[PDB]
Amino acid sequence: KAKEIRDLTTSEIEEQIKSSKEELFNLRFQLATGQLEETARIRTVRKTIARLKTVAREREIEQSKAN
RNA sequence: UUAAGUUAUUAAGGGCGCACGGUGGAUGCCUUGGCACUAGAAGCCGAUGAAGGACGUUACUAACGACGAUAUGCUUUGGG
Repeated sequence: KAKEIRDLTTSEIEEQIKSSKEELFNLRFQLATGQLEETARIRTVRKTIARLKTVAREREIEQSKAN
């Protein structure tokens, strides 16, 4: 997904982080009430959030060198 | 039959020999860990926050290892 992410503009990435965090919140609420049954999604969403943050930090590092 | 005489039999328990069990962890065989050295690098980090820690992180989580709210891991260049 790292190559797909690099196509997004910097404002799309923020919106995507904001949606993945909400999606992860809902899964943790479902797990606690005992009705989830698909526990493999929690790790997937966490890894996507980590990738988005990595690509976002890359651009901010890179532009400061050019500036 | 009566006298006189001699010598037998018991094992409550014990002793010795033998057979068969239990307890215990010596002996033999073994090695995951150690000990003494040789050759070649190197030796000491820190206010750009150290050495050493505390708390946390896995779907289910007590301890040790790994990691730090990007947490039982993220990106990239090579190998396979």
